[PDB]
Amino acid sequence: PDQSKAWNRYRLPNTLKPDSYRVTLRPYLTPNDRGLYVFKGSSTVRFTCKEATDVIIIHSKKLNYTLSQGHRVVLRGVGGSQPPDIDKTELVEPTEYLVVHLKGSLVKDSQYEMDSEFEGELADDLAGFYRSEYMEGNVRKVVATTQMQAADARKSFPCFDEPAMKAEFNITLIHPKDLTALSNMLPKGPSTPLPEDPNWNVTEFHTTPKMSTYLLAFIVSEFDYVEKQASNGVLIRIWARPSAIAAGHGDYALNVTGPILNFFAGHYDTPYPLPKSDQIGLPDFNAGAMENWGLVTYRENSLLFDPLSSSSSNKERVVTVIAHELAHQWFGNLVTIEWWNDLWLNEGFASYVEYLGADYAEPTWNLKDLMVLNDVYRVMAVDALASSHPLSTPASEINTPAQISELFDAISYSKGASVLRMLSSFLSEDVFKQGLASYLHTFAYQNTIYLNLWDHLQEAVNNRSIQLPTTVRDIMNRWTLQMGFPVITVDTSTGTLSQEHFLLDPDSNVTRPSEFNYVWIVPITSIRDGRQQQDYWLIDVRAQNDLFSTSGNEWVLLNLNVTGYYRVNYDEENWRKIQTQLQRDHSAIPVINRAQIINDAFNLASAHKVPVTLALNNTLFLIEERQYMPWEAALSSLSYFKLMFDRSEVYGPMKNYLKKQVTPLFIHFRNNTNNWREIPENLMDQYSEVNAISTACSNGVPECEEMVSGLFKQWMENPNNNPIHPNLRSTVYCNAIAQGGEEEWDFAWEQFRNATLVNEADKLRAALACSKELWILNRYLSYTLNPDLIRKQDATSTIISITNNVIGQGLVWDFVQSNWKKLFNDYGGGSFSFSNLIQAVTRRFSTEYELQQLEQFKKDNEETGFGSGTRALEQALEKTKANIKWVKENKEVVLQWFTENSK
Amino acid sequence: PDQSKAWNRYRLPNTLKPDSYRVTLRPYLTPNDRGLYVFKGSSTVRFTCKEATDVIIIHSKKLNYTLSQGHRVVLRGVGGSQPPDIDKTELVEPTEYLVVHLKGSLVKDSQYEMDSEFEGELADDLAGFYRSEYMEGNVRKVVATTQMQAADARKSFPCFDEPAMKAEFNITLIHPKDLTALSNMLPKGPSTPLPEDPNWNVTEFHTTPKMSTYLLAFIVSEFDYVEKQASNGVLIRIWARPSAIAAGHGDYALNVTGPILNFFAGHYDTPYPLPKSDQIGLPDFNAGAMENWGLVTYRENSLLFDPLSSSSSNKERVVTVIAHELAHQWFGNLVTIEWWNDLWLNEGFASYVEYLGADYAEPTWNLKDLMVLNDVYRVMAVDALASSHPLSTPASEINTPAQISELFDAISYSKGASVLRMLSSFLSEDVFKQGLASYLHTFAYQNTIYLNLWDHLQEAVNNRSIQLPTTVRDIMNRWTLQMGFPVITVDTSTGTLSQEHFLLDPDSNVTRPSEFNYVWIVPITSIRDGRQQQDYWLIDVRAQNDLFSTSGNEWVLLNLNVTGYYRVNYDEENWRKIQTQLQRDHSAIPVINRAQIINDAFNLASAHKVPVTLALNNTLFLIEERQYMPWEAALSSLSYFKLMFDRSEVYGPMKNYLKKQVTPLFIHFRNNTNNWREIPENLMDQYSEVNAISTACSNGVPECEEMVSGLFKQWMENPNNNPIHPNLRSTVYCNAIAQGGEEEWDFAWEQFRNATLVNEADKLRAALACSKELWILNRYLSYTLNPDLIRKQDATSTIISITNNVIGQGLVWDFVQSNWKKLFNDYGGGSFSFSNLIQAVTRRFSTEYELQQLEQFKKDNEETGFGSGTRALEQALEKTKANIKWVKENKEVVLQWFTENSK
Ligand SMILES: *[C@@H]1O[C@H](CO)[C@@H](O[C@@H]2O[C@H](CO)[C@@H](O[C@@H]3O[C@H](CO)[C@@H](O)[C@H](O)[C@@H]3O)[C@H](O)[C@H]2NC(C)=O)[C@H](O)[C@H]1NC(C)=O
Ligand SMILES: *[C@@H]1O[C@H](CO)[C@@H](O[C@@H]2O[C@H](CO)[C@@H](O[C@@H]3O[C@H](CO)[C@@H](O)[C@H](O)[C@@H]3O)[C@H](O)[C@H]2NC(C)=O)[C@H](O)[C@H]1NC(C)=O
Ligand SMILES: CC(C)C[C@H](NC(=O)[C@@H](O)[C@H](N)Cc1ccccc1)C(=O)O
Ligand SMILES: CC(C)C[C@H](NC(=O)[C@@H](O)[C@H](N)Cc1ccccc1)C(=O)O
Ligand SMILES: *[C@@H]1O[C@H](CO)[C@@H](O)[C@H](O)[C@H]1NC(C)=O
Ligand SMILES: *[C@@H]1O[C@H](CO)[C@@H](O)[C@H](O)[C@H]1NC(C)=O
Ligand SMILES: *[C@@H]1O[C@H](CO)[C@@H](O)[C@H](O)[C@H]1NC(C)=O
Ligand SMILES: *[C@@H]1O[C@H](CO)[C@@H](O)[C@H](O)[C@H]1NC(C)=O
Ligand SMILES: *[C@@H]1O[C@H](CO)[C@@H](O)[C@H](O)[C@H]1NC(C)=O
Ligand SMILES: *[C@@H]1O[C@H](CO)[C@@H](O)[C@H](O)[C@H]1NC(C)=O
Ligand SMILES: *[C@@H]1O[C@H](CO)[C@@H](O)[C@H](O)[C@H]1NC(C)=O
Ligand SMILES: *[C@@H]1O[C@H](CO)[C@@H](O)[C@H](O)[C@H]1NC(C)=O
Ligand SMILES: [Zn+2]
Ligand SMILES: [Zn+2]
Repeated sequence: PDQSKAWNRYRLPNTLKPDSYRVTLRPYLTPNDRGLYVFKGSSTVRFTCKEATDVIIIHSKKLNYTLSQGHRVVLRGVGGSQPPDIDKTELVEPTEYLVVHLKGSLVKDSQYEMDSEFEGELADDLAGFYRSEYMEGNVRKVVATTQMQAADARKSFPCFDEPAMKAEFNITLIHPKDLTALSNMLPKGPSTPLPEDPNWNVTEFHTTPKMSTYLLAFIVSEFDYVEKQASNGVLIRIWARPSAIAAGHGDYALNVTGPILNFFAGHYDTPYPLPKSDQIGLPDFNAGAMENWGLVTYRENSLLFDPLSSSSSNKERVVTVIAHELAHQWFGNLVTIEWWNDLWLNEGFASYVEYLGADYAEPTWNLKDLMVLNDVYRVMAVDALASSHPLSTPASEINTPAQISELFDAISYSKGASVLRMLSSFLSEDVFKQGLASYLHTFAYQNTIYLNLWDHLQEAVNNRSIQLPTTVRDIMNRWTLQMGFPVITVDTSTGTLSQEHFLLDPDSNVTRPSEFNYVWIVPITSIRDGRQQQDYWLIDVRAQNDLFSTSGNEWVLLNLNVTGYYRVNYDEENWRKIQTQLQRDHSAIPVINRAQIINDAFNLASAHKVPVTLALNNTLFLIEERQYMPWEAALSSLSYFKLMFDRSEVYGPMKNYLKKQVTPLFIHFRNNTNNWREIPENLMDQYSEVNAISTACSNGVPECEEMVSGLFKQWMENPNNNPIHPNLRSTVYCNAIAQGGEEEWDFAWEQFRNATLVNEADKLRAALACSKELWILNRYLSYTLNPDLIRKQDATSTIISITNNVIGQGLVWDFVQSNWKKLFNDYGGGSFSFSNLIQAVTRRFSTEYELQQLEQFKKDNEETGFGSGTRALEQALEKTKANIKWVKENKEVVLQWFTENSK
Repeated sequence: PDQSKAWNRYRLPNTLKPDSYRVTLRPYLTPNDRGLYVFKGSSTVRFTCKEATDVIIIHSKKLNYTLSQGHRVVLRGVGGSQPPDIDKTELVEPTEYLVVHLKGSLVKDSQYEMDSEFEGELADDLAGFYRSEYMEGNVRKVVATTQMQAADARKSFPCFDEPAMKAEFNITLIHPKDLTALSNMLPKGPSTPLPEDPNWNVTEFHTTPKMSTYLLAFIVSEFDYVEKQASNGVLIRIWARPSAIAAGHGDYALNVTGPILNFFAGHYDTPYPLPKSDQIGLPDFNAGAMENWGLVTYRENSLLFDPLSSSSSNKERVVTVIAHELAHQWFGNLVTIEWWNDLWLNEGFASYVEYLGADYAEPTWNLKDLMVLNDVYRVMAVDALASSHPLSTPASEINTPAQISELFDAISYSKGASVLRMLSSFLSEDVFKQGLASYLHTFAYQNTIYLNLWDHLQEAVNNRSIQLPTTVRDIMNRWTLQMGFPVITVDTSTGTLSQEHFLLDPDSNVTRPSEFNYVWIVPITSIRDGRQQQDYWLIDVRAQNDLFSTSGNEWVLLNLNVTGYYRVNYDEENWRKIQTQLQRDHSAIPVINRAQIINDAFNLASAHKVPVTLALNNTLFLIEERQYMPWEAALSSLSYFKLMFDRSEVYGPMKNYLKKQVTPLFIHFRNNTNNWREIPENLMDQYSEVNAISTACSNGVPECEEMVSGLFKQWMENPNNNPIHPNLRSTVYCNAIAQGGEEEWDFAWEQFRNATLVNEADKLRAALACSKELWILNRYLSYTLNPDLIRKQDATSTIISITNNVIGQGLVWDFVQSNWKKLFNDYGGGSFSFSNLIQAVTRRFSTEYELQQLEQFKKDNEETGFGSGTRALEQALEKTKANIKWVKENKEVVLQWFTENSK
């Protein structure tokens, strides 16, 4: 399309800026004659002309307009302005605009109003204003609900749909008189009967604060709720299907929501300004949750909790997701990104601050620690590629909804959180939260870029007379504007340190230039024989300091508790001292640093910076490790080995090794739990237990295989009296299905179809993918695609579980190659992303044959395009090339190591 | 290359014709300095010039010449002829010629001699003069041995290497004095010491009869033998490695060989003319056996037999292969094909006549009957394709060694045998063998084409005043010169019959024209309610006769005992009467016709001539069938269903159905064998038992799974006291490995590596491919390629066993696509063929995705070419296209049928 025309460009003009809107929406929750569920609406937007223009460009997606006064819209003056007549309108589909061509130009610094009347489908597509469905007995319940993030508000009413186009919104919902209407604000006065039809109520809501379009929510349902006024006076309600509320499954959410909201208000010295915060769980929802201001939406598995059937991991998911959503009330809603390229200002903050909130609510769980695994190490895998991207991408590169959706990724979330964790560490949280309070106060009801944050943190540093090697901006720009992270290499003979950009493939091509030269300013903490030393700042590529020199028996480790976003290598002598320490008394090294030593060495090995046997040697001590984290870090790093080797001669010896390493831990838990009758008191110990069972069974410990098959058989014999503790269900179900046959599978499928608890359905859905029978996986694949059997929101998640199974690899890859066009249409756009699927189906690739298929897949589908999976495909090509070389270099030494160390 | 030059054309000129040869060969059975095993030789060929020519074109492959008198060869006169001087010689590699360019022309009807001195590698390539190796303790034994068929005599000495170039051969072998030299004939006088080195003996053999080059054999070994003069005065010796002979493992061969030789000499009224017939078993051999005149070579599994460890199936293999080889002494050696396009004159005859000989030796086994399964139904699968070929291909189409090798296929062997079985049936064997005696007498020491056979059968018909609807030639040309076979469709309402060319795909393109219009002259036998009717000849496309009309309860079946090479369809009413008969008393229908009803209906269903449920309904009675053959025919037809469905939702219900159908038979055998302590007396009942066990275990009968895993465990606990009867070992080993894990696999691999019995090694080698673990199949694939672990002769056989496993499908197909060039070099030419591998890896293909891979595989390797697998690839493309359509048309009805009938 002609790029010279503004209506063919993806960013809105700067010529017009909205002030406020009124919107009336009326969903029809029964099908029409055509069998369509529809909504009808109207809107008036009041806006200011900032520069003279003869066109109104406004977003509109899948809306049909009712003609009024001869055109798609009516344009009126405000405060005496006299707008031109409308010539014609057009709908421009690629850029998603309604374009109003005028017979003259609007006047600079004048206001106007535009009125529209429209209709859209209330589709089951989880996007915009859409329908969710559930059964209560044999009665079909239909719910009208919304998901605007990022660019779907325009699919519900015409609007200037970019996050810096903030406005007040005056919402009216027209709905069946028996159903409750909900929105961001509370109702304004009473609901009144619709004049034309008293079977409907008209419910107007109070005006919203100035806010972004992507945060609006409109819901019509017959949900029930529980409620409690929080200690800061805000009303909290937890809303869900009536049976869930009556069963008490909203009670845990009610226990934690208000207290976390009040905690954040205190911690950041910034009140929550709205009269209420509703939490609502939807049967059909395409994310964990969404932070709509005043009406936070959740999938059921992230909000509801059944103390008798949900696991401790499920409970942890509920409190952390609630905390993340509530964090956004400050970081996202009150203060909002200027544009999506800086998404981490919303998502990095919510991902970090969620742990502070969850830790407040559950102080005995020690959750803050899990950031090392869930954030730092999660994102370092992709951030070690040449095809990663900076935390803050240049704004001019992010234009289309696909490019926007793509940024909701491990960089924006987990690297955002890691960099904030690092910053808080070197500033102290007291100084950090002081700068944040200032940031929030200054930019309340406005939009920010990354520089605005640094300015306010600088203000706090300057007030506290904190001395840093340079300004906050210059330290943090290194971590924000260029991709990747450094490996810091220590020579303990001389006390020298040096840094370089860590790349998993040495022979990979960094094409994105950095004005920072891939050199960082790095805060370095360290310990010497377990005692913390003075902090150090590495400002250059290399330095020397006696802090890093050792003699005699001494060892040093850098990055205490992995507060910093960097990996560490040492000379081989220091590594040997570390390995000696792990054999002598592993408890002398902080638990997070035991995870670090394992995870760093495996990644260093991939990068050819240490021999692979060094990384494998670092797992030897695990035979007597009882802590969750070091085991989890090892299993996560060895996941790569499984992906590379589970179709090869190396796999037997690998499984033999893991069997040996985990057996004493499995036996410890068997004894300590009084033969699986009890679960450990401590949360991390509960997680350690689950990992010991999972690892024991996956790798062939016979006592584990007997245990899980026995428990599952006992359940089959007593379907309504499940004997398996909730914590153990995922792993018992998966391993019992893997060990069993068609009869176990069919039992679990019927339990899934009949499930009344979402946490229970989820565990079964994953377990069913554990079948070793190809014909069963093929049949299951066909079910994942049938929305009457597996909810559309769960289709790609289940397909990923199938491809993770070694027997499902060929099946799913061939399926994806053969069906890309149709798949892309159904689960690749709108509220959906195919990024996770591309990543999962390709991560085993380690052969030229598979690389050629992947290259051909790219070529064959270049025209369809890959939308929000574009970068995942580039990353898959890079990783596959690295994998071919790594397998060639490592397969013999790894086979020999596992063989020689598993006996 | 320039096609105008005779040395660039594949067929020899007709200008020169050999009379006799002397050849001296000296193998060196220890490596030289270069590490090469070599042979050195000399030859003189005496030949007649038939038309004046200035070039001698003679075959030569991988031979290096020692210059003599200034050139590669010396040309001398005979009987006063005066040959021109040699200008120069060249070796032309594609056509495999030594080309001797002369300074003038040879004279028509004059004789000449050409002398050569040469050297070749005694390679481990199983072709020409090659080396075989075995260990006796820690001593490496090296054997020089030969395989000339079809076009490798030229790889041992220069010769006019085409089968109609018959000559006498005077062989001398120079060999270590301690080793025995063997050839076609007996030694001529004593062995004498080599003058230059008395550590070697020189052994000259008597002149051969006039014979073809592909039948020559030269062997040097320290084998031992057992011997017996046969009743026709011919000396028989069975030669093998000393340990096998001492163990008595040559004894069964000695029991059967002479008696079968004498039987054939009597039956065909034609003496075997040579003084001896040696049978020799080689450790390295690329076929079942080879019929060299006077020195028949065998792989060990086809000649040796251990009564304490070989199965009844193994014993049947030995007698039938010996019988096949001995049949060739008449059909192939005494009388020889003019050219390879008429190969069935050798191979069709040996494949049919083998049963007559084996039945003579083992009259209680009823083997002749197995022709229906092993010949008729084996070949009808490929002969129903548009890409099949006639029994007698036009001679001008068969030129290269690849094209020749390709003809050693189910058409030349099994269709050849089926057509001869049909001919014998309509003539009577008395009249058949009378015409054959005449054929053999007339063409002894000469070469024939298919017309020569008809002429001699006609002579017998005319002598006996047999009346046929036309001449033997005109009846049999229909079965010989066009591909395929008819389906005869009966309308029992009206007594009408009609025929059409049977094509598995209706939408497949027959491109090879037939001067016979794909119309046959068909001898039709029939039964009515079990009573045989008068015979009928269908000479036209349609006819009417009251023989084929029924009324009331009567049924008719055509093709009693399937003597004729045709399929039969009926109107649905007659089919229903047949199905009623099978429910009432299945024994009222001859056993071979129970197999026919099943096999025909399944093939008819594929061809869209009956509904698939009709073919499935024909298997219902199997629940009370105890006979081997109908079960085997059903399992063979349902193999297709397994290939189409074992990666689909249909597979569960299919296995459930087979489980139901086989359980009573399995329980019958469990009881009748006194819990597997005994085996049945009757051979077919022994085979029925094995099939019941195999089918029960494959489809999940729990008593079977427990039985096999129990027996295998008992063996592991007592390795030197195997508790599994030899008949049961293949199926017990495979199913125990499938049910087990790494420990069962490793035990069987060590048993394989340590095997001293070839029959035992073979069963283990197949069983190891039954692992359900992808990593284990991948590791095993790597072993198949290592000649130190699996003998080169067994590499592709083992790869085929892996691809037959559903879990091995993707593995092997991806391997074949990725490694075609190297694979083609190693196992695709010379004595090797890749035809079986192409057929096996592609037979599951039923998707557009797989078709596209196959088409791309063809394109990608068009330049490498596909040699003797060319037609198998064309057939795979045709079948894959048919399979995609068949699965689409049948998957729902088949799923429903198996589901509704398995309960
Ligand atoms: C959404 O609802 C809000 C709140 O009711 C509306 O804001 C109100 O708008 C009216 C009319 O513009 C304001 O009164 C006027 O103020 C202007 C100054 O701009 C003055 O010149 C006029 O004489 C008149 O008094 C009123 O103050 C304002 N209320 C608040 C609390 O801001 C808003 O107009 C609605 N937007 C739409 C598109 O319906
Ligand atoms: C292979 O060995 C055979 C058998 O020893 C050789 O056949 C013999 O060849 C000689 C010499 O040609 C024959 O004698 C001659 O016969 C011709 C008639 O063609 C006559 O004109 C001469 O006066 C002379 O007597 C001899 O009959 C023949 N023996 C037999 C049994 O056929 C043959 O030559 C050898 N071939 C080679 C290439 O060494
Ligand atoms: C627990 C949280 C991860 C839940 C919630 N998640 C999200 O907002 C993302 O998953 C987004 N739903 C991802 C996305 C954006 C645009 C188009 C398609 C998909 C959030 O608050 O960030
Ligand atoms: C029991 C018999 C099948 C044994 C024996 N078989 C054969 O001769 C064939 O298998 C041939 N060995 C096939 C062949 C021919 C040319 C090049 C490569 C392979 C035979 O006598 O026909
Ligand atoms: C919008 O109009 C299109 C084109 O006529 C029609 O197909 C579609 O159903 C309409 N949408 C609704 C919700 O009525
Ligand atoms: C919520 O808190 C109440 C009161 O402390 C407690 O009894 C209940 O167990 C809590 N619910 C959950 C799910 O922890
Ligand atoms: C810094 O101190 C000034 C002067 O007291 C105060 O007004 C401001 O709020 C402080 N800023 C921060 C970020 O603490
Ligand atoms: C791993 O440990 C083994 C055994 O102690 C040792 O021989 C080897 O050197 C270690 N690997 C490295 C890279 O240090
Ligand atoms: C034949 O000559 C070629 C070319 O010199 C040589 O490489 C090969 O080894 C020779 N073959 C034998 C058996 O000596
Ligand atoms: C060969 O025949 C002898 C004598 O009849 C018999 O004892 C022996 O069992 C036979 N060998 C085999 C393997 O059948
Ligand atoms: C046919 O009969 C003639 C005359 O007796 C006889 O010479 C010839 O051998 C016979 N041919 C056949 C094929 O039986
Ligand atoms: C197969 O048998 C079923 C059940 O008797 C019958 O309903 C069906 O018609 C049969 N199929 C055919 C093709 O006759
Ligand atoms: Zn978020
Ligand atoms: Zn043969």
